[PDB]
Amino acid sequence: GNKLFNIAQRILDTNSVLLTERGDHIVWINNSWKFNSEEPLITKLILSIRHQLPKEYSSELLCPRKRKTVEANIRDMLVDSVETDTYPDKLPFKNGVLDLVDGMFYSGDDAKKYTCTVSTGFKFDDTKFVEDSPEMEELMNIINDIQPLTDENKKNRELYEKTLSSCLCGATKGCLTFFFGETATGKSTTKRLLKSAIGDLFVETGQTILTDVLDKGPNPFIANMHLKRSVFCSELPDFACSGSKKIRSDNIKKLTEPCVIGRPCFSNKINNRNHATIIIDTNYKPVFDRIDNALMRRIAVVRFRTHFSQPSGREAAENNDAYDKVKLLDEGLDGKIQNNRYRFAFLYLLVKWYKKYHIPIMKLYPTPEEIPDFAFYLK
Amino acid sequence: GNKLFNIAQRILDTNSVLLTERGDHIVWINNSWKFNSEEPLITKLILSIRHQLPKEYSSELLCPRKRKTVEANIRDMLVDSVETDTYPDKLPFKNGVLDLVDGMFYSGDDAKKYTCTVSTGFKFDDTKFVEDSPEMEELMNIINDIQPLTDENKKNRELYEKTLSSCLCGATKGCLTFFFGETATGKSTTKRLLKSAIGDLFVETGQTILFIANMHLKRSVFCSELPRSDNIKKLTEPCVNRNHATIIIDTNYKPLMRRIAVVRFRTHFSQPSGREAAENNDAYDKVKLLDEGLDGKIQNNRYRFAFLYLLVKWYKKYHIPIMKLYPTP
Amino acid sequence: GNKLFNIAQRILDTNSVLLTERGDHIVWINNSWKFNSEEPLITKLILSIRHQLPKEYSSELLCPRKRKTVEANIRDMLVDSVETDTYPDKLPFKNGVLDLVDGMFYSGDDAKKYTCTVSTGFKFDDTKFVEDSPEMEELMNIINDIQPLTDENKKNRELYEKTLSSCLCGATKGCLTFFFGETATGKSTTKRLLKSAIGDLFVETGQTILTDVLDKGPNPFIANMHLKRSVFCSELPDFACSGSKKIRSDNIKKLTEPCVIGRPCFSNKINNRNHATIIIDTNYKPVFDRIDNALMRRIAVVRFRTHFSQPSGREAAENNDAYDKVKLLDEGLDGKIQNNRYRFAFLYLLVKWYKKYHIPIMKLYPTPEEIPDFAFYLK
Amino acid sequence: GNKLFNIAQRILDTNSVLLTERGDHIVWINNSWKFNSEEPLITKLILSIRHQLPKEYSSELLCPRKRKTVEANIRDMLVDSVETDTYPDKLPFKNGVLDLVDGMFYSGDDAKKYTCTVSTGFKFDDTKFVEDSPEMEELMNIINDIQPLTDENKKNRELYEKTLSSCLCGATKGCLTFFFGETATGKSTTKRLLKSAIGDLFVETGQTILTDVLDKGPNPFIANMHLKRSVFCSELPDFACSGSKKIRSDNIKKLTEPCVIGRPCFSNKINNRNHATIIIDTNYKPVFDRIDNALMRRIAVVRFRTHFSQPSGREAAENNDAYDKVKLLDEGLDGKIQNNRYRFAFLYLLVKWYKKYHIPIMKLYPTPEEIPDFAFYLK
Amino acid sequence: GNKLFNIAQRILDTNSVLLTERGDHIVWINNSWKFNSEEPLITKLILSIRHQLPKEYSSELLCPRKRKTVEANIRDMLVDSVETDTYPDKLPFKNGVLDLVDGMFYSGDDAKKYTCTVSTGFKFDDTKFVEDSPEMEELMNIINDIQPLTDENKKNRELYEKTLSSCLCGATKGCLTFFFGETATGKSTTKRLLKSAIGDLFVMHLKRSVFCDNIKKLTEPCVRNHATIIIDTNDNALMRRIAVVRFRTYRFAFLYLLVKWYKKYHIPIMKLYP
Ligand SMILES: Nc1ncnc2c1ncn2[C@@H]1O[C@H](COP(=O)(O)OP(=O)(O)OP(=O)(O)O)[C@@H](O)[C@H]1O
Ligand SMILES: Nc1ncnc2c1ncn2[C@@H]1O[C@H](COP(=O)(O)OP(=O)(O)OP(=O)(O)O)[C@@H](O)[C@H]1O
Ligand SMILES: Nc1ncnc2c1ncn2[C@@H]1O[C@H](COP(=O)(O)OP(=O)(O)OP(=O)(O)O)[C@@H](O)[C@H]1O
Ligand SMILES: Nc1ncnc2c1ncn2[C@@H]1O[C@H](COP(=O)(O)OP(=O)(O)OP(=O)(O)O)[C@@H](O)[C@H]1O
Ligand SMILES: Nc1ncnc2c1ncn2[C@@H]1O[C@H](COP(=O)(O)OP(=O)(O)O)[C@@H](O)[C@H]1O
Ligand SMILES: [Mg+2]
Ligand SMILES: [Mg+2]
Ligand SMILES: [Mg+2]
Ligand SMILES: [Mg+2]
Repeated sequence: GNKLFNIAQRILDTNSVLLTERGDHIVWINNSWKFNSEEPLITKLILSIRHQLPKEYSSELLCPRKRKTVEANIRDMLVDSVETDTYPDKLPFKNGVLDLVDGMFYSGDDAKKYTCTVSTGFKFDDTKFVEDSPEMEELMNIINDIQPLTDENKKNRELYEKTLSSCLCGATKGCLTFFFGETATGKSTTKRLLKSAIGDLFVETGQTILTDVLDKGPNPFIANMHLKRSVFCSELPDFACSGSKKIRSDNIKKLTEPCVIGRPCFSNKINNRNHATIIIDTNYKPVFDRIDNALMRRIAVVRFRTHFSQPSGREAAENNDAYDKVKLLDEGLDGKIQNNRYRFAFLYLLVKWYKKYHIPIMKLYPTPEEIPDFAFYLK
Repeated sequence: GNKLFNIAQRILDTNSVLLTERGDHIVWINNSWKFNSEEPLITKLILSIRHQLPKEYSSELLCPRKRKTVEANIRDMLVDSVETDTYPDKLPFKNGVLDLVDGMFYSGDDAKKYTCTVSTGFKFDDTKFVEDSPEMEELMNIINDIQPLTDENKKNRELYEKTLSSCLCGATKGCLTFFFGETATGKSTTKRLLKSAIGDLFVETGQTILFIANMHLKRSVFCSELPRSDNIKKLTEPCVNRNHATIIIDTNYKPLMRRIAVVRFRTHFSQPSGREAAENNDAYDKVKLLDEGLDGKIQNNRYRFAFLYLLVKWYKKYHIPIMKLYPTP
Repeated sequence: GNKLFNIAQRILDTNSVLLTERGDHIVWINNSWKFNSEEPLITKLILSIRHQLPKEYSSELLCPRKRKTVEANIRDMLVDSVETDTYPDKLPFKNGVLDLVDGMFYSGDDAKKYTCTVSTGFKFDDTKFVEDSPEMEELMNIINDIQPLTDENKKNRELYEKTLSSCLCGATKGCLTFFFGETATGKSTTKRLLKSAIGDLFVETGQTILTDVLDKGPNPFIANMHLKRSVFCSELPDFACSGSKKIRSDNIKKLTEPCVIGRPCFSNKINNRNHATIIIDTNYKPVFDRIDNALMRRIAVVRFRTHFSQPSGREAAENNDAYDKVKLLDEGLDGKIQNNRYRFAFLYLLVKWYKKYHIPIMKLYPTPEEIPDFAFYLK
Repeated sequence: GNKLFNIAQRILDTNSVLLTERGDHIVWINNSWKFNSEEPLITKLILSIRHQLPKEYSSELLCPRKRKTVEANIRDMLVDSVETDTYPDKLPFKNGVLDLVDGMFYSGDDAKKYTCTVSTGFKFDDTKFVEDSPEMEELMNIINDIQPLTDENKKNRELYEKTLSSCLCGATKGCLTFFFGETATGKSTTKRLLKSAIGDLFVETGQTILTDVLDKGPNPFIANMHLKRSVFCSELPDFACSGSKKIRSDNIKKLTEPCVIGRPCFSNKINNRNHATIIIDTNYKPVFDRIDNALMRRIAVVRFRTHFSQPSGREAAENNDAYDKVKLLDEGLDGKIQNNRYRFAFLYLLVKWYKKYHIPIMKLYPTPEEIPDFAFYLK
Repeated sequence: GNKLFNIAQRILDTNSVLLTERGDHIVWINNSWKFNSEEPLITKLILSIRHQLPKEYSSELLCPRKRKTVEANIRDMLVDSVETDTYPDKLPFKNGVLDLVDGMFYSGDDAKKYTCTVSTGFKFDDTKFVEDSPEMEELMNIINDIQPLTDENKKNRELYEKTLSSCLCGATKGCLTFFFGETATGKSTTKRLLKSAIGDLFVMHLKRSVFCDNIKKLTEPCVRNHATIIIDTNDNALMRRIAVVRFRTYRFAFLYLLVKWYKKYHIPIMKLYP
């Protein structure tokens, strides 16, 4: 009858192409559900699936004139929407999906059932997600240095591990984490390690969403933070000075609900999924316009204490009261972070921490017995 | 005469395509009227209706270059506009239409008569719209926990009843409902339950209104995070876009007098650690242990059809003769 | 079986075309990776590679109707992304790549391995990169006039050399360098020499990035400093006047991060790589909103002392305390800089300085004692 | 092998089409490098060069469909970018290039070497560029009435000559000139004479470039003054009033740098070559925010003294100290300026002045002693 | 020659498509001059006029690729613009034009002559514009209740009648009218009755009634301003533009009485006293 239509029928039989409720056409090639709303990746798939059809159905796909007709057919046989990103406890890599509860790796058809559109962005090398390795040893030493495992720093350490490991599951976190710490303490190093670990599922935005009207006009910062598991926020200046705007109370509640509102540029989708762990890398005590019970149950704070300095300024940091330990700075560490030498080691550590506090359920608990004004509000 | 034109005339004979006064062409496929003013959904229909024309008129529709000629023809015959969404006592699902006065579910050609261009977005599973089911029991318990049926809170429960059941009719209401209450009282829980129930007929906007292009033919609009009297009057009018939705405001403090209704939340949910800190507070009348796993089984839509049946029974209790909302000064 | 497809397969074999994570299709023509998001530069490569295939596959390549079919076929085979600009110690010219650790010049296939998308913009002439030449002698005299090799000007000269030579490596710099100095001193001369030396890998922006929230709406100034290796910021108004806004302290923290957030116009990429050395051509001592140890470890200051003047006002400059030496102005010097007379000589000087302080590892230290308020804050 | 490709190769052999670093395909037709970055002017070339190819390659180019194939090919052989507007002592007319150092006119191939993208906009009539003509006599009378050749008005006349003549050279001038003078004195007359003389290479902007932040958002006033050789700025209001903001000094400092920073509408290029002589048609004494040494060496001023008035108000002008000689208003003069009666006469006068002060090296010197506050800052 | 050219010539012969000075291509289908410079409606007319041409010229209009050719020919054949809404005393209904000088109703080609772009929004039922109707009795009673016909309220009711009748003709009014009155009096009811009466042409270009230096910027021919401006509230150059009526205490019938009121004081000319 029509060969260019039977080809589309066969391609639709394998369920490689799907249409989501957002209007996009997610496509499954190279063991990853991919989407991009300026280029029809479907015409890629037609070529990639070419070596799966009968011989006479494959020699006709080597022509862009006959590979946009089949795309036109396929685009008119996708009438029903399919919901995506349902399973929260999955980590999607550019070549499969890893199950967190048991630490096994899926590939091919086994990874297709869990429709995870957003991926980490890098392949999952099997012979690096190991327990014993020199990189793992030095990473563990570095993490011990950043957060010492002492008795009075045990609750803080466990909260640090909980917050870091929470940036792996796609559930809607109900709390925001503050990263208060003084100069040269380890906040940015932890951020870079996390970014090299989880990859594409990690975005850092500005402080506009923290304190501004996140409703007027286009705001791509909210638009990019859709299905992103980890969100970081720098730009936390002191609010004790004149002219500095306080952190808006309603923004915290707006960022903690399971479907945030925000329109990108040249579009009208104002619904964005909220899988993000929102971490606010600050340097001073933050303040809010008003304090109420609607905020003391949404703030979690972890304190970084150990400091890294050169020997010249070593003696100037020993007497500081906000400082609990002065370690030696490593000038070459930041070089071997962007080189991704501690990528899979940190991934293994994060998975081990995840299957230690979030196995039954996931929930981040607030802890306001760490903010002075919140302490005043708590009698 | 002309095959590609007889095909278009036959497709227009079935009345599967109609032109709305808003300038958008509505499409009838999979037992639901859909529209999208950014794509020629019409070219979808011309393929689906392929199994309704004779064999010689069907093999010619497997060709995208020949499925835009007939689409152009169809677009050039739709001159007379036809009104849409005129029945207010109907609820459209992705696979049919449910009547509210009777509770009977219409599907197929019977669903085509009511031109409902909007829909909830999910298929109406038949063996879930039942009265007795464990999910219904636990949902009913949750609703009682949020709003107990005490002698003092009977009028408040009745007003909450009317307001929630009002999120089913396609007419224009004339009153704005507030959700004043303290923290951990169930406002967001009620919003999420209603999202699981009614689905797509649901939008939440910012505080600027107190965006507008999205509140067209929707049946429920909300605005949370409340930290203009003329806007209340501008919203309760039947042309803002058809204002067929009810407006609910999720606030925490105390925020024309004949257009505002307020329903209060008294129950407080807390962990055992902070239980004692809420017993002595006057803002709550009862404190119950917080359910950590309840939020998880909402996005799963475990209590979707249970709340839908509750809403239908709830509607056929106050709005059967007419629909109207009375302000509480 | 298909000539238009075999041509694309052969082109893909040579790895002349690659796809970057930024959605860009970089192209290898004339010993340089070129890219233009507004022009399918691929069709240039598709033509220029025409003298590499068999004769039957070459005469078919002289047709624009069959040269967009090959680019259509190629655009559906680039499914994976390739990371670009990873090697930090390389300098890309429009006809090759120069290795900094040895001074060797690489071209052809040896230049293809280091994927350096951004290049200087000019060819590398071999018979100019020499130590003995009149241009080199007069440039050395010029530089010794700008920064004399005295004993009190020894540390400043070394810091000046380090800062100037750092604008060759693609690493990230965590230190901002100011160019404080009085009028007619030679800041703009150094800027122009640097621009003539490195070419495209050099931009100058406004002072908004220093004192403004670079998040609100589009900000092309942040958007253009992507993979640039040197960024100058002139227009430093005196902040002692009323209504002048002080330098935003957190912008300094942002500019030293490995990746910055800023959106361009008519696009939606908020991730900009930061290879830039930020130099602030100022005329007065800068002030900030707040001073903290998180700022004093990011700032280094060089001093320009020698003054250039006409003989009419020479006596009025001898008694000034802001100049340690008065030299005779050269009217024609500003002419033979835009003529690129001192281009390869300054490039040789920069390379010679680079293989003197940045060979083991690159790092720019701060000099907090050179600022009055900073000097107050240590004690 | 392919006629449509050999035609493009032959066209590229004559170097009639070039690719600029700004992304524009400059075209060489009618002895003028023309470009327009909204319509591909190349096609005009493809037709105009039609009478230079063999006959078999000529009658074919009469079809618009063919000329899109040749243009599509030519767009694909231009990889090497070219620099433009390098020679400063050349004046480009719509039909050639005039050499300023000899007063000799070039047209044709010898005019192609100096790649000058911007032209005056009118043909150069050879039989008007003469010493003796009635128009020359009346223009000389007009100019001697505007600036009399007295002994006390000799330096001012020379500075007026130098400032006017500097609007012919393509180098970057480093000084700002004012046209201070009272009412009905001859400032707009000089502006209109200059506009009729140099034509396109002359723009007039507002005071935004002088007293405003030319960095926030789009600002076309800085995008039009790219490669323009003269920029007039009238409407300098009295700053003695309330709310009137002073002239920004850093604006002056940026207006005299080789490339100025400013973005246009619907584009992203920020750098524009500053070949402009900046003249401010002021009416009152200007004041700035802060006064320093960096502002002394960028400010020059000429004073207009002769007053033109009707005989009715002639008596009221004799006793005024702001005027040194009262002439009679010529009502018909303004009419015979927009008719370009004194176009080539003033062009010859400007060239004669150019070969009197700018032959060895072109430089604009300041006059800081002609302003009261500046004189106060002077010692 | 060309069939596709003679078709365009015939279509322009009937004067169905016209070009306006605003850059629009008004088109004539369903007995209404409907225009929209966002949707090229012209193609529809090429099909609509399809059953008016010879069959040889009509059987080639069943092709979209040969109906953008006729549209192209027509589009570059309309060189001279036309002006619209030149007859103030007309009322455009979706099925014709109602003359206001006498009250006769027109439809079709004779309705095509009046180039009115903005219609009332509803069709004109022929067997409702009658004097005797129970709904007309009810509306008359409602009007009497709102504005009693007393002697002390005769000037007030006369000015009320004139102000209401002004919102029927398309000329340029030059007097603002006030509705100063207390709550629960019937001003909003009057507005609703007026909106049901005249429909689309009551809401600000080509509109005939508006509800609410400005008093001068709202009383000049071009802002075109065809609307009587009335504000629903609770220098010598200013007194000559303000008229006040005080409030103290059924669509086609309302149109009928409006027409009768109009043909009582504005038959020679229209002008509203302050
Ligand atoms: N375990 C470690 N051992 C040695 N050096 C370390 C270790 N962890 C981090 N460092 C180094 O110590 C320095 C700490 O800088 P870091 O970016 O963590 O500070 P910060 O808290 O972000 O500072 P700022 O307040 O200025 O933002 C870096 O150079 C980092 O590479
Ligand atoms: N019937 C119930 N029984 C037990 N727990 C419940 C019940 N209803 C709700 N909860 C729990 O109580 C929690 C309180 O959150 P809730 O949705 O009431 O917040 P909210 O009113 O929006 O808060 P805020 O005022 O701080 O913005 C819910 O998240 C849910 O887990
Ligand atoms: N070594 C040198 N020998 C002679 N002349 C020099 C030398 N170095 C610079 N000059 C000249 O001295 C002047 C220095 O001014 P320059 O243009 O470099 O700006 P600057 O000193 O930063 O000015 P300002 O601070 O006032 O903006 C220029 O005219 C330059 O040509
Ligand atoms: N040499 C001359 N002889 C006679 N009349 C002249 C001569 N030069 C100029 N004029 C005339 O004198 C008048 C002066 O007008 P002009 O444009 O010079 O004023 P202006 O300085 O721009 O004005 P203002 O400062 O009042 O705004 C004009 O009518 C001009 O034509
Ligand atoms: N004369 C009347 N006839 C019928 N209904 C009336 C009359 N006067 C007032 N009403 C009723 O009063 C209600 C409110 O009147 P309203 O329009 O608010 O008065 P006002 O114009 O002073 O605001 C209306 O719904 C209307 O039905
Ligand atoms: Mg940091
Ligand atoms: Mg809430
Ligand atoms: Mg300078
Ligand atoms: Mg003037």
